[PDB]
Amino acid sequence: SGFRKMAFPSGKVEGCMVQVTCGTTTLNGLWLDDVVYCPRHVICTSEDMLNPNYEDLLIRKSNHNFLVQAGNVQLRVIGHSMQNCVLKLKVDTANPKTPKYKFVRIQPGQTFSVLACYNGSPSGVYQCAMRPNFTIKGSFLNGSCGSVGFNIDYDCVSFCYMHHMELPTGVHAGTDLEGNFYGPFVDRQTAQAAGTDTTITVNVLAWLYAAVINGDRWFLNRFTTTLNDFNLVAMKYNYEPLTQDHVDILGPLSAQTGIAVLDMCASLKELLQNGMNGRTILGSALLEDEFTPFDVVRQCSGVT
Amino acid sequence: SGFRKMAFPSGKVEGCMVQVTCGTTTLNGLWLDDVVYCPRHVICTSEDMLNPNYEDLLIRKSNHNFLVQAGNVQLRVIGHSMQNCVLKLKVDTANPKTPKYKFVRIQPGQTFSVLACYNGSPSGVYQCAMRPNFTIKGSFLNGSCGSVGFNIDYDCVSFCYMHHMELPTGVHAGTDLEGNFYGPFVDRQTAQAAGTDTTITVNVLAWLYAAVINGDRWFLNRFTTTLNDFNLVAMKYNYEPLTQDHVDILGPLSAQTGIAVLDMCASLKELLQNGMNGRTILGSALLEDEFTPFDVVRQCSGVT
Ligand SMILES: COc1ccccc1OCCNC(=O)c1cc(=O)[nH]c2cc(F)ccc12
Ligand SMILES: COc1ccccc1OCCNC(=O)c1cc(=O)[nH]c2cc(F)ccc12
Repeated sequence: SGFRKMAFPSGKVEGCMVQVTCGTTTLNGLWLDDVVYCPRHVICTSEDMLNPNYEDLLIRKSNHNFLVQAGNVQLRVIGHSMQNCVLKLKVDTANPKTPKYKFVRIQPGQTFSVLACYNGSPSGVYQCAMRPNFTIKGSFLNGSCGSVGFNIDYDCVSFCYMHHMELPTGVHAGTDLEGNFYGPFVDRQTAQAAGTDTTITVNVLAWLYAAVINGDRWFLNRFTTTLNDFNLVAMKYNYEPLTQDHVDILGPLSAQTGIAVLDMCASLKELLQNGMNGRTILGSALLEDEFTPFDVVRQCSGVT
Repeated sequence: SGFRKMAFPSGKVEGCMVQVTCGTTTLNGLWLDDVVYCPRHVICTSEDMLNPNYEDLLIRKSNHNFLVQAGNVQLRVIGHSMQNCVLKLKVDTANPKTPKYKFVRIQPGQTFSVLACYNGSPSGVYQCAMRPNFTIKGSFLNGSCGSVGFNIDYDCVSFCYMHHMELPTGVHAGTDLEGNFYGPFVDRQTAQAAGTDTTITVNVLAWLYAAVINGDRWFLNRFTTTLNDFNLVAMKYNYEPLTQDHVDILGPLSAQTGIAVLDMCASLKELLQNGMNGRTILGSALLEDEFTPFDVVRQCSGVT
């Protein structure tokens, strides 16, 4: 029993973190096989970040300008290339600690663990969600760039995120491991609109199921609703519209608790309309949306 | 910017987790040097747990009865001993992955990361606090016993907790690494009163400083208070009394923000008396007490 914002064990990712320096800028890199991946803004200076011409800045750089250090050992750089907003530095040694891995592009609403790093050294690990507007509400300071987001299935690490920047609004933006930004963001020091965010409805419902499994059931009511009625409430409260695909993913949790998905929607509807009345659910005084149905089943079953 | 319930990177601890089986019971063990530490209830059967006579149960066991497996390799057990509520199984091989480590007994109110494990395999990592009543509000299922709590300073892992049980109330109890339980708990399947818990006042104030550092400042007011006045409010709301030692630990955060400790106490006083009025602080709709002043400075400075 109990429910926590649990991150994946970061061990397999820690063994991949390196420091990358180019000129005066130092950030984090990800060493997998004989390649080191890092944000391309490592080649910029303060005067450049306002509107950098990355093709031009990279042309002034040579392999010997990218200093890559894995703990205390120096890696020899034998190739460099820019793919989208990431740099790929080919090194002469394959990382002996490379786990089985995949590069995946996550969907908005999905979750992942972040291993915050500074100067190539892991500082901490936390779980978060990719917001519907493609931002992440992370915890990152100066030098955190290049820290990565990932999920772990059995022995395989799926890397889904690399950290690039903090928007003026204090929210975070980054890319997949092929250097494509999530959302409309560009790696430039400019005002960037993160559009309207919404609450991840399927995750809130999954968390309500987790609450019931753990004994918090005060919010369960005598009502039911329909997808149409519920979605009118979802619209009013800036919640993502619930689809039959979301109901289908909630199937196993509906089966485990015996609470029909639409009945749980009616509990959520009453909580949106009346609030919590000073009560809590799983130690929270608000509706939590950072746990997917998969996360709930994983935590409630003990998948290692 | 941003503030997250950040756990330490679990890598150094993952390399220590093993599976320990005795008879029909399997749980987790901690392999450090040539010793494996695990909860002594691994030697019990269902009929025993109601009131086990551990001295007697252990006498029926021999070294060859404790099956210890580190991933896929079997460890040879050459000695066994019970120290308080832990068993120490001496093995013939020192763990090659043993990090620099200490065994520490944490104080109530302090925090640590937990690496939840099942069958000797890490499933997830989360940060938590040792409650003032010596329980932890963890996330643990069947087979989680032997999972450990720890803090990391530089390259040194300080182990402070080993998981033993879930009380009928759904809260968690365990020992230090010398097998002494935190609190009045015994490793018996019986009703056990976890006394009155309180909110960790110094941690709430530390979290209010973290909020100010990150831009959430709506709760700052034109008032001040005294330790005496504040403690009358703390008493009424089941908060730990604030002492000059707590004020002293908040010194650096008071210096960084320029907000006097007693002025922050007056903000906390108004929040206790008026509530949040439907607002949030650092994404929370309640007063968070799982971040120490040390945690706040660490996260806000980037200590790796
Ligand atoms: C506006 O800056 C950039 C824009 C596009 C691309 C790159 C940009 O910065 C590169 C450096 N960034 C960091 O090291 C950084 C990341 C972060 O998430 N939080 C921070 C908090 C701080 F107080 C200071 C810095 C950071
Ligand atoms: C009452 O049990 C004991 C009492 C004293 C000592 C040991 C006791 O149990 C030993 C086994 N315990 C677990 O594996 C366990 C731990 C936990 O934190 N959550 C759980 C949730 C479950 F649904 C089932 C089991 C657990």
